[PDB]
Formats: sequence, C-alpha cells, structure tokens
Amino acid sequence: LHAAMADTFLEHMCRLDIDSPPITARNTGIICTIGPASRSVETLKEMIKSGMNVARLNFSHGTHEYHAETIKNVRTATESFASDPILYRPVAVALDTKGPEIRTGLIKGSGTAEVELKKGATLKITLDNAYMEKCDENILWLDYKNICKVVEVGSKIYVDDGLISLQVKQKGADFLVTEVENGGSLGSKKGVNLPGAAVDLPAVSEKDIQDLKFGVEQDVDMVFASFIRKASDVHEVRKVLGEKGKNIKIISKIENHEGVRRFDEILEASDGIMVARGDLGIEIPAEKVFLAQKMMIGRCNRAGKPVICATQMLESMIKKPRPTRAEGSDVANAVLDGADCIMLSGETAKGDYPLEAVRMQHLIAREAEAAIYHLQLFEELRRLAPITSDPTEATAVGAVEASFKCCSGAIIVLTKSGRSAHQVARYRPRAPIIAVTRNPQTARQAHLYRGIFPVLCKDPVQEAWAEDVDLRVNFAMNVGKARGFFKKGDVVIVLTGWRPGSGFTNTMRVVPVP
Amino acid sequence: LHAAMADTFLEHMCRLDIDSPPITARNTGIICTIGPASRSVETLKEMIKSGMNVARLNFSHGTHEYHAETIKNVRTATESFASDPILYRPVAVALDTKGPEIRTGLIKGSGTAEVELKKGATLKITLDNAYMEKCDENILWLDYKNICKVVEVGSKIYVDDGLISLQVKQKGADFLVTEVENGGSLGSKKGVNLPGAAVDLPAVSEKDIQDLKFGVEQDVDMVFASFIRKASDVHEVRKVLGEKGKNIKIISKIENHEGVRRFDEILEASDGIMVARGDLGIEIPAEKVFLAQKMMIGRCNRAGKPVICATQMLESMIKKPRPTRAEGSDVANAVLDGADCIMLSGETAKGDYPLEAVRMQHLIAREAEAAIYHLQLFEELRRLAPITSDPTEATAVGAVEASFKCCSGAIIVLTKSGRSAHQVARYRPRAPIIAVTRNPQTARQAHLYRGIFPVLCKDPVQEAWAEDVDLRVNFAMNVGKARGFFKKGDVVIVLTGWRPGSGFTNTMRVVPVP
Amino acid sequence: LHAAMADTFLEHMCRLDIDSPPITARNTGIICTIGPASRSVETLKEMIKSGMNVARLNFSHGTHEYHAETIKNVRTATESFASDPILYRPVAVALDTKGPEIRTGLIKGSGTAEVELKKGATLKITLDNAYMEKCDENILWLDYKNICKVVEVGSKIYVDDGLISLQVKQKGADFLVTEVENGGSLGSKKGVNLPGAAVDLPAVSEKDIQDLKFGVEQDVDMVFASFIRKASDVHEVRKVLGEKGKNIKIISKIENHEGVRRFDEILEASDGIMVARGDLGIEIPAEKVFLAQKMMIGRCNRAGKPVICATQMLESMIKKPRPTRAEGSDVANAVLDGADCIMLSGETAKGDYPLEAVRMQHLIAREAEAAIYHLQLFEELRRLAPITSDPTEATAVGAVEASFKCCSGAIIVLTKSGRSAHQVARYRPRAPIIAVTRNPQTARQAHLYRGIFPVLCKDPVQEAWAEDVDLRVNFAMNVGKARGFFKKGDVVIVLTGWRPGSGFTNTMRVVPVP
Ligand SMILES: O=P(O)(O)OC[C@H]1O[C@](O)(COP(=O)(O)O)[C@@H](O)[C@@H]1O
Ligand SMILES: O=P(O)(O)OC[C@H]1O[C@](O)(COP(=O)(O)O)[C@@H](O)[C@@H]1O
Ligand SMILES: O=P(O)(O)OC[C@H]1O[C@](O)(COP(=O)(O)O)[C@@H](O)[C@@H]1O
Ligand SMILES: NS(=O)(=O)c1cccc2c(O)cccc12
Ligand SMILES: NS(=O)(=O)c1cccc2c(O)cccc12
Ligand SMILES: NS(=O)(=O)c1cccc2c(O)cccc12
Repeated sequence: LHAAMADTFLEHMCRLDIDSPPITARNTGIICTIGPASRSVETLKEMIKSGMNVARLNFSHGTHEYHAETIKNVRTATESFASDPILYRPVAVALDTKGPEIRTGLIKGSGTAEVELKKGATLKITLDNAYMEKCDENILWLDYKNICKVVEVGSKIYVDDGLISLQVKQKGADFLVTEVENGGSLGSKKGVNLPGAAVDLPAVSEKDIQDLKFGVEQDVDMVFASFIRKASDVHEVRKVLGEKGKNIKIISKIENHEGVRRFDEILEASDGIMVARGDLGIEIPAEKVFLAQKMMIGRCNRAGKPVICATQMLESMIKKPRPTRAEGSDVANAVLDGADCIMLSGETAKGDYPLEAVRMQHLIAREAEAAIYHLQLFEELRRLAPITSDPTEATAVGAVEASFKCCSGAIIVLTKSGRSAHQVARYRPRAPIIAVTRNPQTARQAHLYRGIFPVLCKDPVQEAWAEDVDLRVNFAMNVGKARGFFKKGDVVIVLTGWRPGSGFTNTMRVVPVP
Repeated sequence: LHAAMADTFLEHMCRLDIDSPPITARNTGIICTIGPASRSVETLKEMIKSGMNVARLNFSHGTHEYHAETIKNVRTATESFASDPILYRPVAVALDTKGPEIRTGLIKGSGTAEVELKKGATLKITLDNAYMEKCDENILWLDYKNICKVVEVGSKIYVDDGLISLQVKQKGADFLVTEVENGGSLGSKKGVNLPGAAVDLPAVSEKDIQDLKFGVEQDVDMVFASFIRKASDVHEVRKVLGEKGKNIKIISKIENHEGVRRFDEILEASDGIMVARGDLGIEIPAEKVFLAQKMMIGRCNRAGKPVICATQMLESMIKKPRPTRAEGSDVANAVLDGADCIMLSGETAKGDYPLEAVRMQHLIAREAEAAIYHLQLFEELRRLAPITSDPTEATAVGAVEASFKCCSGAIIVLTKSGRSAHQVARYRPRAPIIAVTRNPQTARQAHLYRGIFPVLCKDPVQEAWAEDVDLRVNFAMNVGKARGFFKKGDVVIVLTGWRPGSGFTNTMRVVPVP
Repeated sequence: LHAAMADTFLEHMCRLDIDSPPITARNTGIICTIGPASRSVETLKEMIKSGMNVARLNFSHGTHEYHAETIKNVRTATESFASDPILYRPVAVALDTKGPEIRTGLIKGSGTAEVELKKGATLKITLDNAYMEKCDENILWLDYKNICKVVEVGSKIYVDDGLISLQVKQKGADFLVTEVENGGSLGSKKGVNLPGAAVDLPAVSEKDIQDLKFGVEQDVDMVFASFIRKASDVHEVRKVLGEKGKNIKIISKIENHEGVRRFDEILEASDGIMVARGDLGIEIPAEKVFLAQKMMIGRCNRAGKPVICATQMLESMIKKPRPTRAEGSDVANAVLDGADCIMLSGETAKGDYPLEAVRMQHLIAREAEAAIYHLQLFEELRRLAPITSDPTEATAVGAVEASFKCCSGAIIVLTKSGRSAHQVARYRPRAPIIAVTRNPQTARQAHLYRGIFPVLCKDPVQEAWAEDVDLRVNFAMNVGKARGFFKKGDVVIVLTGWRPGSGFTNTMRVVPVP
C-alpha cells in the first residue's frame, strides 16, 4: 500500500510532497469563542458546518442572563442537525472563568482620564482606600492589599498589559516606592501583572463562585479555570463544582511565571491544560513564550492528558479575509508538536470574518496532521509507557500498532465513559478514532482528546447484548462512509469489551468495511 | 560540565527550562530591507548595533541613482565602527532583482479606475494591444503574449495577488474565455499569477539585465534572483553577472509551483535558496505553504547550502511595538528547522519601529538556538554524509565532534575563500564559529551560513608565515572575549592549514583561552 | 570510498559478505601461556612471528629457577628481531599468581589412593589435623579452617572441580555433616570450591608474596591476580608490589560467585579484568557463564578498561591441528562483544600444535573485527561518555570521528605513558592505532588495550623538539607501510602534543602518507 516512511527526521522532512492530498479526517479539535459576531443561530449553524466542536463562553464581560441566551443558541443550532442521526456532529460548551485580578483605581477622580508616566519618574503605590478616585501620577492605588508581603525589591510591576513597567526601589509596608521603566498614557481600572512572583489572591474569586455555580446549573461540558498557581487552586475549583457537577472537566489555564514553575503538580491535578499564550507573554519575556508552550505540550503528551493551545493564533483575520504566513505556520506548528485542539478568540467573537477563520483553521490543521513523523513519535511513546497488567491498556496499544501495519482507515471503539477511546488517542494513531457512545455528555468532552471523532447513538437498546454491540459497530461504519473516512472493502480495527459495563475492553478485531 | 541531554525528542522537549539563560552568541543572521524608514545614516548605525548583517536593497521601486545613495549610506555606517578593529561588524549588501511579471492594462482608459467582477461573470482575455487603455469588465489585456500555449482549460488565473481568481473555460488562440470565481474591485497595472503552470517568460527581463549589471559595478555581495523555474534561469543570471562579478553569490527565490516541483536541480545550480513565503502563498494554497518551507530548509540542510527564510515574519510590527504570539513562534520555528538567516521586509522598510523589529528578531532567534536538539540532529547529519578522502572535510567533522565533548565556547577557523568555515557550519555546532579572514568580501558573504560570525583582520602580513597564523588566531580570541563568547581559562577548538594557500586545512588543535 | 553501512543491526548482519577480504591489521592481542611445548627459543621466535604479544607464565607449578629460564628465553627471542628497528614487535610478560585454595588431605594415608562416594552417602568434614593422612569415605579433612563460619546449611561444596558435589545438612563447629549429590572416585590433595559463598582466605597467600616479590625483581609487565573477591584484595596486591613495581599493571581474575556479585568496585580498583571462564564455570552453573562474560566485557567497555578473555577457547587444538566449529565461533564471538585480547592455555603450553593454535587465533580475530557494527557501537559509546574540559579527551574523540569519515588507514599517536593511545582505543576506531613511544615498558603494556599496535623508537633524541616529533611520526609511517596498513598517497590521522611532557596532547592533524 503506502510506501515505507523515512529512516530519519531529516530524511522525513526532505520527502514532504505538496502534491500529496491529505486524509478527509481532521484530528485536532476547533474551539470558537462566541461573541457579538457569532451569537446568531444562523451564524452558529453555519460555523458548526465549517468545523466547530467547542463553543467557548467568556465569563469576563456580560451578565448571567446574556450568557444563557448564548447557550440556548449554541444548543438550538447543535440540535438543528440532529434529525439525521448519521450526520449529527455533537458540540461542547465551555466556560472561561474570569479569574483573580489586581486593578488600578479611577485616575484624577474621572471615569476616563489620562496620565503620562516618564522613563525615570518615581511612584509611591498606596493601598489606602482614600487615594482611589483621586489617583495621580505620583500616587497609585492597587486593588491587591497583600502586595508588600509578596513583591520584593527589584521585582517589576507591569501595568495595562505591560505598556508600563516599573521597578520596586523600597518597600516599607502600606506603600512601595518605584522607578518607572516604560512610558505612556495610563487609564482607570487597568490590570496589574507582577512577574516572577508568588501571588496570594484567592483561587476562586467571589464572582467566579457564582459563575462556576451557574455553569453546573446550565450543564456545561468543561470549565477553563483561569490563573492557576498551585495544585491546591485546581482542587478548590473541584470543590465548588460539587458532586452535582463532578463530571465537568477542569482545564487549568497556565498564565503566570509560578504556574509554569510548578507545572508538574498542576497537571497531576487537572483533566487537561490550556497554554494561554496571551497572558503568559506579559508575565514572562515574549521571546521565551515559545519554549514554555513546547515544554508544556511536551509533558502533556507524556502524561496522556489533552493540551488546548490558545490566543493570537489567526489574529490578523479580524480585519482581512486571509491570514499572514506567520499565522498559517503557527497553527501548523502547534498541530505538529501535538497540541490537542486550538483556540480562536477575537477572530470568531469580534471579527468581520468568523466563518473564514474557522474554515482556515480546518484546512491548515488537516495538512499539518499529514506531516507528523509517526513511525518515530509512536516508537518513543511506547518506550516512555509503564508496563502494567491492565487489559484496556494492552488492547489499546495493540489496536494502534495494528492500525499502522494495515494502513487502517479508522478505529471504531465502543465507549461509555470515554476512557477506552482516551487510551487509544494517547498514542497518536494516524487513523481517525470513531467512538460510539450512548452517554450524550461523554460524546461532548471527547472533543478534547486529539484523534477522537465522537458519534452519539440514539438507536434504543436491543435485548441480546451481543446484538446491541453489533448494532453500534454498524452505526460507526455508516458514519465513517458518509463522511469519507473509508469505502467498502477497506479495513478497520474495532475495539470492544467482553461483558457490558465500564472497563472491560479487551477485544481488538480487524474487519473489512461492509 | 553541562549534564547529558535527553535520550529522545519527546524527553528533550519536556526538559526545556525557561529559567535557563542562553549563550551570548546568536547563530542565525538578520537581513533587513532598507527603505524610507531606515535609509538615514543615524538609523543604519543604530540598526547595525541591534544585529543587522545583510542590508537588502529592493530593486522593484526607485531609480538607479536612488539606490546608490542607499548603498553609500549602508557603507558610511558600516565603516563608522571600523576605527576599533576588534568591535567592527562587517555588513553584506544584497540586491533583490524585480523579476518577470504578467500585468493588467489601464482600466476604462483612466489612471486609477475601479471595475466590479461578480462571482460567475464571464471574461474574455485578449492579447491585442488595442484593448489596453480601454480595458473593461468583459475584456482584459494581459502583458503576457504567450499565455495560450501555457494555460490549459481548468487552470485558474489569480489577479491582484489572488483577490480575484478566475477559471479558464475555452482557449481559442488570441483569446481565452473564463468564469470568475472570486469577486472584488480591480485596478490598472495589477499582477497576474497563473497556478500549477510552466510559464515561458525570459529568466532575466530587460530591466533586470541593467540591474544585475548595475550591482556588479556597485560591488554588491550577493544577488537575490527572483522567479526561478528551471536550473537554466539560475545559469542565465550567472552568465549576465560575467567574469567581472563571478564571486557574487546567487540565491534563487523559489516563488511559483514549478519552482518547488523542480527544486532539486535549482539547488544544485545556486549558492543558496530563499523561501519567499510571500509570493509562494498565492501561486499555491496558503494551508500548504508551511510544508514547502519545511521540505526546502530540509533539503538545503542535507545539501549543505544556506537557506534564507523570508516574508510576513513580524508583519504586525509595522504598526505596534510588540509582536503577536504567532509572529514570535514563527521566527522561533524557522530557526528550529534550520533556517540559516531570516528576513524583515515591511517591518524595517516602512514601519514605525525598525530598530525594535530587529531587536526582537535578535532575542527570539537566540533563545530558539538553545532549544535545538543537537545530539540527535548532529548524529543524523553524519549518517547522511558521504565518506570522502578530502582532508578539509575530515578535519571539520572532527572539529565539531570535539566541540560537543569539551563544551567548547568557540571554533576559530582561519579562512580565505570561506570554504573551511562553510564545512564546519554544515554540521550545526552549538558553539559559534569565529572565522578570521583578510579577504574583506569573504567576510561579508559569511553571513549566509548559519553559525559563522566572521571577523576581518587588518593587521599587515608578518614575515614568518607560522607567526602570521599565530597573529590571526590571537585576534579571534581578543574578539571572542570582548564579545563574551568565552573568558580566560575557557576552552576553544582552532582549525588551521599546514602550508599557506587555499584548501589545505587539516590541523585541529584544542587550546585554553589566554 | 567505502559505501554507507546498514541503518540497522539486522540490516547490518544480512549484508556480511564472505568474499570481502579484511584489513591487514589485527586489533585484539594474543596471549600465549608458556609451558613445555613452547619454552624453547626456536619455538618462541616462531610464535612471535605468528602473532604472540604477551607470554604468560603460570606460577602454579614449577620453581623460581625454572620460570627465570623461561623469561630469559622469551626475552632472547623477543630481542632476536630487534636488529631491524622497523620490524621489531615488542612482547609483554605476565605472571599468573597461584592464588588461595582449599584442599583435601591424603586419602587412606597413601600418596595416590581412590575412594568411591555414592549418590546419597553421608560425610563428616573435620578440620582436626589428625584425620589428614588418614582421610576416608566417612571423614574428610579440609585445608580451610574457618569454613564453618562461612558455609551455611544448603550451601553445596564442589570437590575435584565439581566431579563431586555435596550438600551441607548440619554444621556444629569443628565439623559439618553433608549428603553427597554427585558420585565418582576421589583422590588426595584435590581442590574444593564452595558456591554462592563469601570465603575469608587471605588475598595474597604466603606463596604469592614470594611470587609477586619475585616478579618485581624480574621486571614483568603485568600481574594476573587470581581469586579476587573484594576491592580490598586488589588493594593488597598493589601494596605488596610496592613503589619499586608501582607501574606493573594488576589484572584481577574474576573467578567466584562473590567476584561477579561485587564486580563494579573491583573494576574501579584494577587496571583491567580477566574473565576466567575455567574456574567461573564450577563456582556457578555452566549454562550461566556466558551471561557473566557478556556482562563483564560490557561494563569494562563502558569504563574504558581492558578485558582479557580466557580458557577453553581452542581446547580441541591440543590433539587435532584444526579446531571444531564451536571453538571457531567462540573466539569470533568474544572478539565481537569487545574482548580486548584473548588467551590460549593448554593449546600453547602442552599441545602438539602450539604454532597452529596461534596462527588460528590470528586469522579468526582478524575476520571478526571486520564484522563489528561500528557506526552504531561508536554512536553509543559517545552518548555514554561524560562531558569534561580535558583537552586530551576531546582530541581523542575528534581523532576517532575523523578516522571514520576519511576511511583513514591508521592513527599515529605519540605517547609516553601510553594514556594518549589508551583514550583513542576507548572508542574502538576501525583503523589500527600505531603508538610511538620511547619508554620500552609503555610499549609492552599497550598490548592490553584493543586496537593499539605499539612501536618502540630507538633513534636518539634530536636537539630541536619540533624536529624530534617529526622524526617519531615518520617512523610510524615507515612502520605502517612495511606492515601494510597503508600505502603512499593514503590518509592518516596523527595525534600530537603542543609542549613536551605528559598530558598535553591537543593537536589532531590529517596527513597524506609520504
Ligand atoms: O470506555 P469505557 O468506559 O471502558 O467503556 C467500555 C465498555 O464499552 C463496551 O464495549 C460496550 O458495552 P456497553 O453496552 O455497557 O456500553 C463494554 O463491553 C466495555 O467495557
Ligand atoms: O577556507 P580556505 O579557502 O580553504 O582557507 C584555508 C587556508 O587558510 C589558512 O589556514 C591560512 O593561510 P593564509 O595565510 O594563506 O590565509 C591556510 O593554511 C589554509 O589552507
Ligand atoms: O600519552 P601521554 O603520556 O599523555 O604522552 C603525550 C605526550 O607525547 C608528546 O606528543 C611527545 O612528547 P615527548 O617528546 O615528551 O614524548 C607530548 O607532546 C605529549 O604531551
Ligand atoms: N512534529 S513531529 O511529528 O516531528 C513530533 C511531534 C511530537 C513528538 C515527536 C517525537 O517524540 C519524535 C519525533 C517527532 C515528534
Ligand atoms: N528543531 S530540531 O532541533 O528538533 C531539528 C531540526 C532540524 C533537524 C532535526 C533532525 O534531523 C533530527 C532531530 C531534530 C531536528
Ligand atoms: N558485536 S557488535 O559489533 O554488534 C557490538 C559489540 C559491542 C557493543 C555494541 C553496541 O553497543 C551496539 C551495537 C553493536 C555492538
């Protein structure tokens, strides 16, 4: 069939043809953020068609009533296509908690006033509530009260997303006094970031307790936890969600210097990571951000967890209907490291071209998945995996290995919680992974793991349990075919259990497509 | 000293620390394009300080007199710093030939008029010189006369850089008739690209014969040959430059579909390749461009030739003083594949922030060079190298291998033509490669090869030839030290010859820095 | 030149041609043991011609006067060929200390009497000196007095080299009582081995103090230390040899179960290891011996120390003038793991065919060295080597790497202590390593390290030190040529120092053979 791949990564690279068409499948999910440009039910319907799999609601701005109208919409459109059970794509919702902040007071007493900070001028920073609504050039008010026990001398404060830096000269309780390093106009209520620091602010703010608690009532499918410093913050979110929402998946945003520095414990606490390049690139030097992303996707692949990758991905596509080259080869380049799914923010929320920005992330990811150098990635992922006695693990590795050798067009897996699928995707198989579930929710959170293309079975449960398995498999063939992942007389791997239940997948059969 | 690097590329990735400071050296050159924003001698002086190594003059717009004033400037600034012979960086000039084009005539007879093309409307394209200066919606004039023997039915024509596509329906000599696929306003004298085609236009245009011939008179250091389809075009440029400019280095721009498809022969004809992402991304689908870049840098590493990499690299830094994340991790990502040096266009020619855009390409490249996974790249580059009897080759590989093992802070190489250096850089040593030449020109074209940091010796030739070698080495120590590539009591590898001449490098010594 | 070697070890194997003639060089030394069949000066002369490099004197049997006549001979023959300074091979001597033993007394009072031990019969073992010279079937006397504090219940005793095993049933001080497991006739004064045990006998016996002390007076080149259990035994030998013989190289024989179990510390104490398959295969089960050999040569390659490999190598060549296949592919198979030199015992001491047994170990080793899979062995030996700042190390790795690439016919190294050579051989270069020394002793102990082919320079020291180096190199060319390791216009790597002394090798030149 397909000829033997290159013996080395340099040989591999050199052989990349651009006349070679890719598979119809696309292995990395696409998360859109929903805003003004894309809250309408016509737009959302049209987006779902283009390849959107996670609608992400941004709980920074807008009221609880405003978001509910958005979810109501996302669902109306998701559920339009559910007449034809074969062609129905399911669609996750996700809630992006606002997080902790430090904030500036009202400058000169006004609502929107400007102050010029020079490149050497001295600033006292007072935590007394008298100077807010009378903030000047000389005296600034910080929202954060506990700053002086955190910030040491030399530690810089970045203001208004790093437009203004300033270096701390002397701290004497109630006030720290600083020399300003970067200049420009300052406003009122503008966010403060203090690099290299261990900030003490509460893990969930007062606002974000109502938000998470709102999202369990609204039945969201995952929560994107903002500003995560310790494993204990991730454990706080898990507490608030409570046993009523104990399924909801927590994805921590790594956002600050401390977050990176303690990455390894946060991972062992979350259900997946988001690399939030936006904020990360203020709290540490922009020229380094690239390394933190690589590192993180790295460790997340080894651990087997999903890593979303976010922010500024196709930024120029707010204004112009085509991206720049940089934007093209940044998307392709996350997808190559093994980002699990990728994020559009401004481009889908606010831009003139929401449909295009999706259609573009579709095409790009798709070609890039065909450039991955499997038969040296796979071989490394094996060496780095523990020898255990667990049937499900053994079957899932075997199923991947087979898939290579027979060039198989898919891997049907019957799931229930999703875990059976999740193991297969831990190996990055070249074939797509149709997973076939009854649990409507399992279907939605599958969109995180790279590879898995979930399908929801509505067909009511047969009497004889063996015949209920044979019904579900045959669904997954009729779905693969009407999509184009294989034809008749092709070859598919099918994972299955031996009894009914969860956690008894042990059988891997290799069947020709009927 | 430095601990043993990871056993695998996934292990490697996972270990990338962001608290680990990089080497003071920077291995990939920076090419600025000189325009209005950066023709002044104050700006250029300040740029050279930031890390510019190739000034690229763009022979599209402007007259011969206008460019000469630019070169005169580049040189005045280059030569400012040549009082202090240790701290003098040399600076290449490079000439970007305009190339062949196809062009539209004057619409409606006017200088600047607009015509709306709909999404299905029919167009005749006439090559009769009557319809130019009277071009309408229905009839368009093409500069190219020989189009009908090239373009077949189905082949699309992209107009105004792909704003307007149109598909060819019937060709009947003198005129081809088309259905328009993409809509929008069209102008007068706007460039035509015809994908998937083998275009017959002359290799050097009439204009570009005067340009190349101008650049030999002005003593440029390399020529960036635009629109290169065959090895015979590259051979045409080499003819025109003549024996008077037989040193000048030809870098072919790969720009069209055919260029890629025949890459392998063009390489064996040029002195190095430029991947010109700008144009490449119209002539083929934007989602594929990434693969053509990888492929090309790939093959160029194996062949040992330099590959420049160009266009849209830090595009947003025309308007705002910081890049987007995409722009950051696109620069880092060329540098990781093994782009040899990188290009700023708009950002340096036209933008508000030319110095910043350089300072940013400096910092980025520098961190990214410290993330390269050497002790599996090096090992592959060996396996893929021919066993030959040539002393110079054997010494250069040995010198690299040593450099690994002793963690050596540099590799001094005494050159003359440059070839001795060029072999060492063919291995991508982690250490910088100080090359020490008398030939002022060799010094300028060193900036192409990745790693090489050339220094020009002015100290007059000693009597005893052994003592002339010892003078040159000691220069390269005093230069490495005042830069920071090593201290006293560090360890450097020094390549040298046995007789004087060219092509007798055979000795590799390993010395402690005095 | 020579085509690129296979990408994998299975591919490698499959490509082994038997029509491909090997290099004239032979990289693994040959140690003969000198006995009756080969003490004559005619035989020894003829042996030296065949390829003997270490004469090993066996200090078990014979008096001090008898051995001295043997050394006197070995030297007379070594020194016959020293008229022609180019063709003179130097020849090490080596002393095999008898070691500790446990021994049986005189059976039935007689000099040579027989006793039948059945397969279940009970034996008391008494340490009272009354029962010796009256040893029976029921009561046996052991030389070892301290046995009962060492041997526990279950520990088997092997007698007469494991002809008779017996298992210990009850130990009650002064006597242990046993059930016999293997049957056959027993004699008087026949050696006892007690498996799995930590034996307390002195490191150097009373006899072996006179022997070592004899060997320093006779100026032997290394000592083969027998029965080595701890690093403290190896440290005892080093004490006895004293500062008068502080150069003499100690090679520990690993011989018992404990020896293997503590291998790692013994290595860090000795100057090289001998795997003594003879004895090892009684003290542990014969089917395991193979693994202990592999393991040991293994660790010794990583540590960079030489491993001799011994015993039963060509055993059938005592009686018949050709070996069995097993004997052929056991020699080839040590040489492939990376045994550093190999031992003939009976075959050279006692056999009818001493010259043939050498000529056979010559031919075999030689073909086998051409089957080693270098360009995956070398690459592993690098990864497993520490990054240090030591010039000599860096030069020696570089020199090996070069040698690969230019297919170089030799590596001349000017030594003095030998250490410069020893580093190069730590990499297993395919080329032979001519080392050129003035120190006549350094020349003799070079025969241990695999690869090194030492040559002794007699030419008196020139005035100008640079010209003294150029004299020594040119010797090493005239020696390589008259041997056949290269011709005119071939290519050789030459390591050298920068000052005179020891430990300043830093220069690696790559020269064409004059
Ligand atoms: O991914 P999970 O949660 O282990 O689900 C696997 C289960 O799915 C099945 O294949 C299908 O059975 P169900 O009818 O219980 O879903 C079981 O045989 C198996 O144990
Ligand atoms: O890179 P090239 O052109 O081979 O130059 C290498 C030459 O440089 C030298 O080291 C310096 O000698 P020169 O004085 O002739 O430059 C020669 O010994 C050697 O052959
Ligand atoms: O193997 P060793 O003991 O380091 O000997 C290396 C020495 O040999 C030499 O090359 C030869 O010099 P000598 O005349 O002192 O032997 C020195 O330059 C060098 O340091
Ligand atoms: N981009 S890639 O396909 O080269 C790649 C991505 C992730 C991990 C890899 C690995 O562990 C080994 C080789 C390539 C990898
Ligand atoms: N970016 S990188 O360091 O992983 C790399 C770049 C070019 C070639 C490589 C290769 O041949 C093998 C591993 C990594 C490479
Ligand atoms: N016999 S061999 O050439 O295959 C060999 C011997 C010793 C070590 C080796 C190694 O580390 C890797 C491959 C082959 C080896």
